[PDB]
Order: sequence, then C-alpha cells, then structure tokens
Amino acid sequence: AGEVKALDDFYKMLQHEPDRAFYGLKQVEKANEAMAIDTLLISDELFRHDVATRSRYVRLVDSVKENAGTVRIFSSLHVSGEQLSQLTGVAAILRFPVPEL
Repeated sequence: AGEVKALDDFYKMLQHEPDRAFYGLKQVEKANEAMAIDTLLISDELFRHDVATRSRYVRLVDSVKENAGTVRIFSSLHVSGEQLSQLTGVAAILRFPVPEL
C-alpha cells in the first residue's frame, strides 16, 4: 500500500533524477554514509537465512533511521516485493545526490 507507493516513487526517481535512485547494498551503503537517504527499501528475505550479512542489514536499517530516513520492509508475497527482489533486495530513494556516487 505504502510499500507500492514507495516502490512506484523509486521507479519514478529513475526517470526524474537517476542519481537519487540506487540499488545494490554497496551503493545503498555509500548513500547512507553520506546520510543522503530518503527511503530505504528492503526485502524481508534478506533477514531470513548468515550472521555477518544479517548484521550488516540491521545496522543499515538502524542507521538510516538515525539519519532521518524511513525504512520500508517488503514481504515477498506480492509483485512489489518480488520486483524489489530482482533489484537485489535493497534499494533507496535519495533525498540528496551523493557526488561520489
């Protein structure tokens, strides 16, 4: 609902300002280091089944909230979550561009 609105806005951002729409954990982590994130979009599959990697995901979630961002956790039982999953399970809409990409 909010989930599908956010993901719509992600695809919109790819058209409107591509430098404010990233996917992939490395890109999204770089954007959070700059505190640039508007919304983090994450599949709950990524928490499901490896301690280090899961911890990396939980740090990211908490850190994004600490940086005045919003996190939206997607089920994978609709087309919306399935699509996020095709983008590696993590994406972000950025509030600001990150000049260093």
